[PDB]
Parts: sequence; structure tokens; C-alpha cells
Amino acid sequence: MFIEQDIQLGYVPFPKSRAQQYRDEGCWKSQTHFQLLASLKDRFAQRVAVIQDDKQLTYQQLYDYAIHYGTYLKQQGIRETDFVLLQSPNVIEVFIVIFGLYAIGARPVFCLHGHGSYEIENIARQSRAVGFLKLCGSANESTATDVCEEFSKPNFKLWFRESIVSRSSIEASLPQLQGVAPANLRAQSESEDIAFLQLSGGTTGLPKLIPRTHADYIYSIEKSVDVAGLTQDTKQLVVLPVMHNFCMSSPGFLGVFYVGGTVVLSQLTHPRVCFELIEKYQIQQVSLVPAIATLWLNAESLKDYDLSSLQVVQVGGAKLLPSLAEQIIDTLQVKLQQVYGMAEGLVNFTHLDDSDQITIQTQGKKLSHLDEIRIADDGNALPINAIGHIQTRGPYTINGYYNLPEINQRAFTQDGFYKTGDIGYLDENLNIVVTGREKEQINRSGEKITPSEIEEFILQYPSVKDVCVIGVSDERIKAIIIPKDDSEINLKNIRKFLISKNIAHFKIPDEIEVVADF
Ligand SMILES: O=C(O)c1cccc(O)c1O
Repeated sequence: MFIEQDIQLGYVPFPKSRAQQYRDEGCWKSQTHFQLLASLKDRFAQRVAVIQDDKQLTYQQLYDYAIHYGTYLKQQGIRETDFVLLQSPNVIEVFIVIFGLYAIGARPVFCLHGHGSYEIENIARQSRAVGFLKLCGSANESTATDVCEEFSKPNFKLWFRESIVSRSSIEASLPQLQGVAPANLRAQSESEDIAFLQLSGGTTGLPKLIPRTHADYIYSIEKSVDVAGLTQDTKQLVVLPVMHNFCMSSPGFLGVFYVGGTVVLSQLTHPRVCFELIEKYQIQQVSLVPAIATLWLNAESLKDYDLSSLQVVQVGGAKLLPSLAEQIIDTLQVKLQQVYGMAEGLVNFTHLDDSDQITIQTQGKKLSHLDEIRIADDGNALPINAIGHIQTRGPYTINGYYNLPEINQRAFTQDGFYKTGDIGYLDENLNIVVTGREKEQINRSGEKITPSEIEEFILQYPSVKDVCVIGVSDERIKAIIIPKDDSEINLKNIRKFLISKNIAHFKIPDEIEVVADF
């Protein structure tokens, strides 16, 4: 079985007990991403799935192009369970390449547009990817081979390097299909096999690989569809990066596909462009982050377009100020829907029948009744209305990043809960309220220190069992160390140990404290 090899390659699977419950309860279903697409072509063949400028794909056309492009990848040497990096802006051909890979059982590795070669190089190595597919909005951008020529080290195993330039027609975007006869392409992947790798939030360093299976990702999409209220008449505007988990599935373009609705792709966030598309296509839903909502609400063009069709606006990132939330609701005359989610798994939505106050003040309810949210104090669970470290496990939450055993020992609890790094509380209605991050960045005399970084090194000290690197005002760096009982755990020795390891001088603790617990 593929899972046997995957485990040896760094995949941490769902424990057998928890996997059975998720089967028994009807969470995990038996469709891969491509079996889902086939059944969507069966139900919604002639419905428009995607629009981008003057290009458009019905569900039938999406499935046909995907078959064709999958046949081409197969002829080029891509094999089932191979990892392939996919970097792309918001162009319509990205849906052909995603499902083309799914059609032969290849495994996408989703990379944000705007990630540099520095990010691509480490992701390619860590995933052992054999391919890099890069889509370009124009003939000016860097091709897949241009990016690979920037690597510091050769990567011989990443031998497939293909670029697609998005042009005025789909047929002209995929000229390599011209000499390929479409194939009955048959992958043997099961729904519980790994479907793809996502990337974690890359604000503090190199992104981590996140393995999702078909069954658990499609389950999350099914649930998101219900809570966002999507139907086959839904028209959704896509302004966020297509490669990002939010835009993909919360409820994302996959949620719209799932119901036979229409996705409208814009390469741009510019207010006037988006307002025009909303008016033109009578868009009813859009997902935003606060920075885009601020841009829209302060545009003086707001009054020049008919935005009457807007019904719901998702806002994700868990960093939405109540004042802006209320401005969103009243200015756009929509139901606000806050989304607190993460590529690693758990997603929380406010509900469409929620009071406006709840949508203003909270990030709503977990997708699954089998989702488990622990607000941890020392590790112990806290009651309602107590602020603590948000931890989670459930039917679509990863049990480990891919091919990262040392990080995994730290990013998950002993009983297998994912540690989000966020703090917050569950209120009286069981709505999550995110109030901040567990360990923010320290401002030590100009330098910005990532606590997680200093913690990793200090954990390489033999007698150390736990450390928490915090900042004090003056800002100084303090390390709270829990010993395994060692007088050699002291400031001078820890500092010299870190210097010897060649960390940045400006990231060494200025103070130590050896306690028995936090
Ligand atoms: O990564 C995120 O911030 C995010 C936000 C909302 C919904 C999601 O699925 C996410 O991954």
C-alpha cells in the first residue's frame, strides 16, 4: 500500500482508533479529488465552473482538459504518488493543472505565488519532489527553469521543470496538449491516501509541509459548503491566492465546485476591478482578509457600482478588529462570516444565522462535531472564557508535518493535539475567540527574534527537557528552562552553548530561569 511507503518517507498517519471513528461516523468518504471531479462532471456537465476574463470552463471542459493534461504528464514521466510543486497566480489554467495531477494520482505541493526560489528550493528538497510546475500570468515572469537556476545546490531529482504562460485563450495556454491524444487514465490511490502537501504560515521562516488526504480534505470542504450556504447558483469572487488553503476550501473554489457553482477569477485585488466583476456577474460571496476589506471600504469608487448581489463576506486570519467588522457589515450590507482556520486542519466559521454581534466578536464554531478544541493552560485544559493555548485534533487535522520528525516532537502534544501557537478562549456559546499568538516576536534593540527558533536550539542541550523563550521590556530575551536537575544549566553555559552552535549573536538569551513548571 502507498501508505506503507509514505510513513517511511515522513508521513505521520491518523491513529487506527481515530481513523475508524471517522469512517464509522460518515466523515471520511471514499472519493479522491479526481473521483469527485468526475462525479461533478456527471451532475453539472454544462454548468460554468470558472470564469477568468474572456476564458471560461464548464465542468465538462474542466474534466476533459484535466484528462488531457494528465495524459501529457504521464507521457512526460510523472508517476502516481510523485510530488510536484505547483506555483501559480490566479489564472484559469491552474484548475486544469491541479486536477491533471490528481487524474494520474500525482501529488501537488501547493506554493504561493510570490514565494521566491529560496522557498522553492527548500520545499523541493524536503518533499523530494520530482517536478516543478510554474504558471505565469505573462511572458515576463520567471519560468520554472529560471527559478531552478537560482538554487544554491543542484537538485537532480527535481527533473521535471515546466512553465505555462496564461494567454488570451485556454487552448493557446496549453500548446503541449496539441500533440497528445487524451487517455482511460486510472490511478489506484484511495481516498485515505495522501492527496497533496500544503505549506504552513511562512511569516517566521521556511514553510513546513502539511500532508492532507483526499477523504479528510474533501470532508472539510463538505462541511464548509454547508456553513457558507453554497448552492449551484452561488457565484464566488476569488481575490486571495488560489494556492492558499483559505481560498481553496474555506469554503474556497473547491466548495463552489462541490455544489456546481461558478468561480470568478481575478488576478487583482484592486477595488474598481473587483467591484466591476461583482456587478457584472452578480457575485454573492467573497473571501477576504482585513487588509483587503480596508482597501475596499476606503475606495471612493465604492458608490459607483451595483454591489447589491453580495450576500456573505468571509474574513479570515483571526485578526479582524470589531470596528472594521461592523464597517464591513453596514457598508457592504452583507452577512459577515469570520473564519479562523489553518492549513494544518481545524477551521472555524461563524454561522449565517448568527447575530451580527457574534460575527463581529468571534470566529465561530469548528467544522466537525468530531473536531476537538483544547484551550490549554502547563498543558492542562481550561474551562470556557479562560484564555489559553489553542490546541486541536480531529478528522481533518494533521498528526504531523511531512518529513519533519524533530519539529513534530514539539508541534504536537503527547496525546496528539496540534499546537496552533494561537491563544484565545471558547465563549459561552462555544464560539472561539482568538486573542493573539502564544509567543510573539521579540524586539531586542532593533532585531526581531522568533522565540520558536531560540527554543529549538536550547532544546538541543542534553539536560534540558522544556524551555519557553519570552521577552521582557527594557526588550530582553529570557529563557524559562525546565530541567530533566543540573547546575550546568545556567546563563553562561547556555550562552556559550548557543554561541558554539553558531546562532545569531543577537538571539542569545539575556537572562535564564530554571523552574519546575510554567
Ligand atoms: O491559513 C489561514 O489563515 C486560514 C484562514 C481561514 C481558513 C483557512 O482554511 C485557513 O487556512
